[PDB]
Amino acid sequence: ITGTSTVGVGRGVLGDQKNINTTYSTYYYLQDNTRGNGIFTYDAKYRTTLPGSLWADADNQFFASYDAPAVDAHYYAGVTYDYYKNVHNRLSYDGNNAAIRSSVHYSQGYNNAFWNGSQMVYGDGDGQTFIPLSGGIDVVAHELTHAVTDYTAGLIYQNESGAINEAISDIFGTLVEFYANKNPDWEIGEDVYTPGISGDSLRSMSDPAKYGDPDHYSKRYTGTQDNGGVHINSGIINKAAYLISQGGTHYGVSVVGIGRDKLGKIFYRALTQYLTPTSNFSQLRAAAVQSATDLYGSTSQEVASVKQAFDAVGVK
Ligand SMILES: O=C(O)C[C@H](NC(=O)OCc1ccccc1)C(=O)O
Ligand SMILES: [Ca+2]
Ligand SMILES: [Ca+2]
Ligand SMILES: [Ca+2]
Ligand SMILES: [Ca+2]
Ligand SMILES: [Zn+2]
Repeated sequence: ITGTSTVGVGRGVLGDQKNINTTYSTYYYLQDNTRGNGIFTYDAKYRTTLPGSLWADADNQFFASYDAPAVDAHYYAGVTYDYYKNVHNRLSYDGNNAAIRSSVHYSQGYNNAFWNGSQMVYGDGDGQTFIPLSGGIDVVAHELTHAVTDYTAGLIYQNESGAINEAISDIFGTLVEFYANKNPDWEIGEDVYTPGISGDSLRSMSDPAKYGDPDHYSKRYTGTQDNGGVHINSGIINKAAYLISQGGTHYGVSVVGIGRDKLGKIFYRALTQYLTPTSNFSQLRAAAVQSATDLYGSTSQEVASVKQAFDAVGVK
């Protein structure tokens, strides 16, 4: 809508207070005019019709329990936007400042979040497996990164291409979490997963096997579940990314870590320049190697660590 840009205040899913960019026109709306063509957050009102209604509030204060997932969806979409802009010189997911839209309160007891081709969507969870999923910064960035991938490499959502797609979303979700510096880690979804269990998460990048996911190519899932294991075989690539950044010795192969900024630059370049819709793990290795070469030179430590990391997870 047309209106006046202002700043509201509210509480997120985890009870933290934060300011949010809003728009005033009779009501205060969750519409952030300060980033690209705008960031818009909607209420799906426990239904499955999308997007639902643009979030409207009477007093620009968002402290109701019902407000919390909208606050976080709105705020963390903003943070993710800032990450891609400030760190990668990318303007929104399409690179031309496309409007970012999110709906919360999707369905009832819905233990999921997704990117539907046009917008982000967050369930409230059932209160046992998940609390509202927009409460996790890595979750929000993971979803927005699907949009980025769709508009760039266009990796199809099956088999190894699909698993790369997932890993890219896990990689950048994590890098956004570190960028915001709010209890950052190499785990996925820990902030909103299983409120009755501390210390766990949906996935681990540092040790995927912790939650049943493969950390080596030899252990890859070859069946037909999960579109050929896109959420499973992503562990192989996640582990590789972790190793590139942090270093370590994995199945006897040692890797010198080059840090997360360089990890981000190498993978962002691979994603936006060399990956294709049907790229497999081997092609990803080649793309990451070419990216690191482009950025740091053929004989660099960066290139050598990329190679070591893929070697470590058995990807040639
Ligand atoms: O497969 C899909 O498209 C939906 C799936 N969604 C999903 O797993 O929701 C929970 C969650 C999301 C990100 C990080 C941790 C937990 C996905 O985005 O991969
Ligand atoms: Ca209010
Ligand atoms: Ca964390
Ligand atoms: Ca995390
Ligand atoms: Ca938990
Ligand atoms: Zn995903």
